[PDB]
Amino acid sequence: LAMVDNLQGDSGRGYYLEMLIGTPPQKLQILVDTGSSNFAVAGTPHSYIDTYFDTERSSTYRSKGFDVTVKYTQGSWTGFVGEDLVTIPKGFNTSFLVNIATIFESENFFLPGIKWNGILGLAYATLAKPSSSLETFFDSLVTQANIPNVFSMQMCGAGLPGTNGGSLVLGGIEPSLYKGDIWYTPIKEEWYYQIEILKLEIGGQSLNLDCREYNADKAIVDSGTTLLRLPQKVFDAVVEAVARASFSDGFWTGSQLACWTNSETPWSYFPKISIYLRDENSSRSFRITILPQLYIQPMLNYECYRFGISPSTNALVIGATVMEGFYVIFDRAQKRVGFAASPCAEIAGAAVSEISGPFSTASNCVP
Ligand SMILES: CCC[C@H](O)[C@H](NC[C@@H]1Cc2cccc(c2)CCCCc2cc(cc(N(CCC)S(C)(=O)=O)c2)C(=O)N1)C(=O)NCC(C)C
Repeated sequence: LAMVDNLQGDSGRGYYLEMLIGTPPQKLQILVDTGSSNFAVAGTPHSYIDTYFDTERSSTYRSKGFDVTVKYTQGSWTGFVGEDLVTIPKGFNTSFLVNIATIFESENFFLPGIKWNGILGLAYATLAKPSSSLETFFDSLVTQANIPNVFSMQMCGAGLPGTNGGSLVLGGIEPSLYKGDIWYTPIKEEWYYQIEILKLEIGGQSLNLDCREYNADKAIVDSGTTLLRLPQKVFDAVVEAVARASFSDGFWTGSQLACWTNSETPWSYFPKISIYLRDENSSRSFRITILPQLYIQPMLNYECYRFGISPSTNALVIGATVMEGFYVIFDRAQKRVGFAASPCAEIAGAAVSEISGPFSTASNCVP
């Protein structure tokens, strides 16, 4: 469809989509975020962003009468909850009527180097603010364009933070954006896009951790989270395993980069990490494997990288760094998350991620 390469960005600061808003249309760039389910834009100005949304100059704007605050793991913001007409040049050409928040105060939400100026929440209504009545952007498109309740991403920016992008397909799958077969894990709770992680295998070496700690609170697919966050002590074990292949110092914690003359690639010094996820039938499972290329992030005859895994307190987040390796399908209608190899996820024309299945299975791992 026309929806291919409608995204643009990297894993460092995010992937965004060009949207037209209001009457007449204001050209905004909207971060795509499967970790939240609120659609919001910058209603007043700010320094890292270069364009904002002017509600005065949109006659099709209407205010709903209340403000709302949204707090994320990174930053927060408060905005008027209006609604307005939105048009996505790529794929639709039609105007849609959607709730929208215009942000008039943001704390640590607009970071340096962002090229976007709003956020689009593609998660379930459960996470909407101030409640579940605010109808998500994507829920409106389903109900208004009688498209299927399905979207699918492809992020090809597996290089280094001009930035090549990817595709956001609304209404289903674009089969030129993957190769091979698709493995579907079910959605364990239709709030975040929570899935059931069965195992972690660090370079052939299963983790000693209990299966239950991987889904300690939730294990989610979050296009808004840059990295692969892990529950703290899961991270620790993971860190030791990777370290053992070579505790509590700067690179792992991200306060230092490691730099190599451009010729040497450190990736072979690291191990492939495998996430084993449950297939749609209990008995089976499968694994998505990101190689060192994805988690050793490069941020010219030398290159300077960072360890691309950070520790979380409650949740395990499959951020965009893990999602860049694959084509991700968010099938909300059959409550599943689909994974497949992504052709554009190929540095030097070699595969940077792999997907393999099936496998034999604890009884339940979600507490
Ligand atoms: C799982 C719970 C929610 C999930 O976290 C979800 N993640 C998506 C958010 C969205 C967001 C907001 C502001 C700025 C960004 C994006 C920029 C992306 C790049 C930096 C980044 C972002 C997040 C998160 C990180 N990282 C964690 C550090 C705080 S990191 C460095 O990649 O590991 C970096 C993050 O939380 N993005 C969330 O935060 N909140 C959802 C509720 C409000 C509904």
